[PDB]
Amino acid sequence: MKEFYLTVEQIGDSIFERYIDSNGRERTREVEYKPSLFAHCPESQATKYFDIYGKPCTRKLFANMRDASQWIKRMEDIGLEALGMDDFKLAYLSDTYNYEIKYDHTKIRVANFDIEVTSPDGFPEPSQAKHPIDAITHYDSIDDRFYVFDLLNSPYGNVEEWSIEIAAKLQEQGGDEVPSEIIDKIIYMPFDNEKELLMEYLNFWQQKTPVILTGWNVESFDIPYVYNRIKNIFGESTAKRLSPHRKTRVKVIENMYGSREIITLFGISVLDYIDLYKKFSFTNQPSYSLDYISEFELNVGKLKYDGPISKLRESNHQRYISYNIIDVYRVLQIDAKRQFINLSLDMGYYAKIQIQSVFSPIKTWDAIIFNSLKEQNKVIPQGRSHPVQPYPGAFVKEPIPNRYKYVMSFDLTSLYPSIIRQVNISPETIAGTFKVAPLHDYINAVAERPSDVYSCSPNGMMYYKDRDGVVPTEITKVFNQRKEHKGYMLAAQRNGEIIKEALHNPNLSVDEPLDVDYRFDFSDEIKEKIKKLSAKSLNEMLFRAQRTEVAGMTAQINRKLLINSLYGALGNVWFRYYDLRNATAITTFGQMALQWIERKVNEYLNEVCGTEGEAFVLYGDTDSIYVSADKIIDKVGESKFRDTNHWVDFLDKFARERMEPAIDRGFREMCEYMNNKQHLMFMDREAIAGPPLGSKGIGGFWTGKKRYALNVWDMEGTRYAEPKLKIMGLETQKSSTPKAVQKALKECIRRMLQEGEESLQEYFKEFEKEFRQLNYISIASVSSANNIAKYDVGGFPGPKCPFHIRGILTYNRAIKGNIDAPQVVEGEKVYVLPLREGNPFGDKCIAWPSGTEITDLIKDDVLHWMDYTVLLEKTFIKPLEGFTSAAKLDYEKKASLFDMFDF
Ligand SMILES: Nc1nc2c(ncn2[C@@H]2O[C@H](COP(=O)(O)O)[C@@H](O)[C@H]2O)c(=O)[nH]1
Repeated sequence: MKEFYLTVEQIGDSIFERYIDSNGRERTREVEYKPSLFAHCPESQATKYFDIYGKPCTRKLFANMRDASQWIKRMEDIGLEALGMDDFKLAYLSDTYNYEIKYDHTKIRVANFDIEVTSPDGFPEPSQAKHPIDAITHYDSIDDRFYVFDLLNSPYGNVEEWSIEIAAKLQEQGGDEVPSEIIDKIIYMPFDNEKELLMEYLNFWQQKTPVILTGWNVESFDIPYVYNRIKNIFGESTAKRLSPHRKTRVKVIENMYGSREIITLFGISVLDYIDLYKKFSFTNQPSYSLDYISEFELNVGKLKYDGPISKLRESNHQRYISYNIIDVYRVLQIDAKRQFINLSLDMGYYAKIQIQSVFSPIKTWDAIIFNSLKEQNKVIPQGRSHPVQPYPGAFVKEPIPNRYKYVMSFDLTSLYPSIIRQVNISPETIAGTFKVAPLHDYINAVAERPSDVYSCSPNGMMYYKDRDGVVPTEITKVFNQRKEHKGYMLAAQRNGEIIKEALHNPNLSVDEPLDVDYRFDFSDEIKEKIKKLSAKSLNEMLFRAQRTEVAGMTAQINRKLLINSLYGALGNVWFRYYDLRNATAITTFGQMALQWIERKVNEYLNEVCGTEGEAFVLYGDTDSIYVSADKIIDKVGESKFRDTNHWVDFLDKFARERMEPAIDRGFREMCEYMNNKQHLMFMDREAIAGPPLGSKGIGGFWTGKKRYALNVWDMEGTRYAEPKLKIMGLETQKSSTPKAVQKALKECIRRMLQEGEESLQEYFKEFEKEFRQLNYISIASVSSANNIAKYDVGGFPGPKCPFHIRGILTYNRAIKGNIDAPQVVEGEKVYVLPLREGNPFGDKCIAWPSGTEITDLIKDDVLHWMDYTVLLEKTFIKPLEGFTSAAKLDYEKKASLFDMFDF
């Protein structure tokens, strides 16, 4: 096995790298890199090494690493361009792993942890670590074990040990429900005092120094804390030991925040899972609380409990510890069905960057490219700083607030990267410039066609249609690769079927599984020798096909990500290959392509229906368009259908048959008009929506930009049993709306889209009546005290006070007769409730810690003085009104003269 690295780091004039050797052993190296740089030489040179612009370069070998840093500084000062990879780590890696990679993973020490601390006020400061760490869970990927560090004695109450068996019991058995398979994994360890707890943990670390490091919110909390705490009581001199190279760097951040430090641990690759998820989930979420995610992601949730989180140890150490183990597991479980860490491995291993650098598109891509060129003796530019310049972005049509029964949408595949490829946009393919007319004129083909030999953008640009641009040819490769791997992933799957089937008519003695590539399909030759196999040789044979199917796809996905992040790096100033023009070129082209096809579509359609100027294109956003089908349907009469579904196929066919070919054919025009290099602008149908047929429902309706809801039957061809609801921007998600109301509005909406006014009305009446009898929490509002709590503290209020913060002060004011039981409110997430007129608390609203009940000393008073109507209105009716207005509907039946009569 050809080795591979784990981590790299530059300290002084040397590279420090933990890597696995030939026979899988974690070793440490200190190499004094002799980095080489470049400078432009006069034409009359015997050289290879030419930049992306052709100009010749000569190599400059440095001997000593900081010499090169000096050198660079120098050239710049003079005015001379200094070329090459200014980042040496990356230089090293290419230079040392000059081959495709092949990494293991079972040989990579991913440590996953979560620490816990107790505090009167729910949150301690990672910055100063005043409070003792009381619990630490550390799952080790290599050992596949959970190490638990438990603090028996604390000034916040000493406690009893913990029971593995009680942890095992069911909910009703006063048990914690920790899953069996995990139970014999746990390695509990209790401790008297903190000094020992830490001490030991420290030793555990140096003994099993981690490579990747995860957790949930580990980076912003867990890590900074562990770090400081130890520093505080044992001195930084020793805290540094967390670095396998004992080098460390603190760094402060800001915002409303201010002193939010982050410690970079030299030697290890922190990869907070909250980010890891944020970036690759492909699913936009409203909150990132570990509960909510593990709930949607895995259905289960978080260990439920009584009382505030600052009490749980003091009030139920058994569960306190149990919950830690649960948490760490959650993540483990998520990474299993999502493979995020692995993916990270793959990605970084491809590009040859520090793993964490995965988070940065800039670093990632810069590397790739550098490598590509590197093997063709070309030289990369040099990072030039540029000013931030507010260029145009995606196009979003302003919709007409109304109801739209039948609707269907289409998607531009990949867009930005496709555009790049179509126009052949590159820093070194820039041909010229041209007199540019108002964009509007271009999307109408009114403006006169620019260059007769250049690929252009509507902003005035023109690029050569000859030389293949560094960037487009680069993307292309990746885009080819995904096609390649998606291919494999699919082969080992349908090949996986072949094995699963021949296992029912198993065994024909004692044999050997075979040397077969699993990436491609089988061949009758091997399809036969297979029937002849045993349940021992097969099965094992299956594992191999099952594992290559996982690999192939984990690689395929990798590509998908690259492609998406690319525009984001071009649009970024630190990008070595940045250029505002290229940037504005892309975005404006997109901007046009859309409204151009918008025109084309309306054009085509109202001609096919024999109508005039009717605009079907209802809305558009970035890469998608939403057409109105209302007309088409009425044309062939609603009654001519005998089945909700029956229509869907019709629209579907119409799309793929009439529409799509028209679209592409009308898109070709544009390609010639701008006279680009290839066609690449493809759009395919995707959603199809409308009310159930017979149902007096409305299908969909829009409130405004990015604010709409639709009843969907078909999506990208795959049909639905029950209609699904694509809700967008309409606050059924906004974490601020009461959990009760969120389900309530969702229903109203469904009742609108599928049933119609009549249905909606009766519901409104129901939840309205029952509203009063519900649990307060579910109907309370939620916001976060952005700690601007300071900004006011006149002990009392003081103008410009947001309603939010208004209630907080009135809480703390009345909290005065504390008893310690009232959990102090500290700069983070709250509840808030109305409060009728003349209430004895003063002010006219209260708020308290999220996820906590309210201290009985006042709780009942509060409830008594709740302003239900005010509540109802601001939280439920107002957002509701918004919807009804747009859809021309009424949620309250007005006077029918037939009232007063008894039918
Ligand atoms: N081709 C190329 N090599 C670079 C660049 N910056 C640094 N290098 C160094 O050039 C040397 C290798 O060239 P090769 O061995 O492939 O002919 C290595 O020391 C490599 O790290 C760059 O922009 N292009």
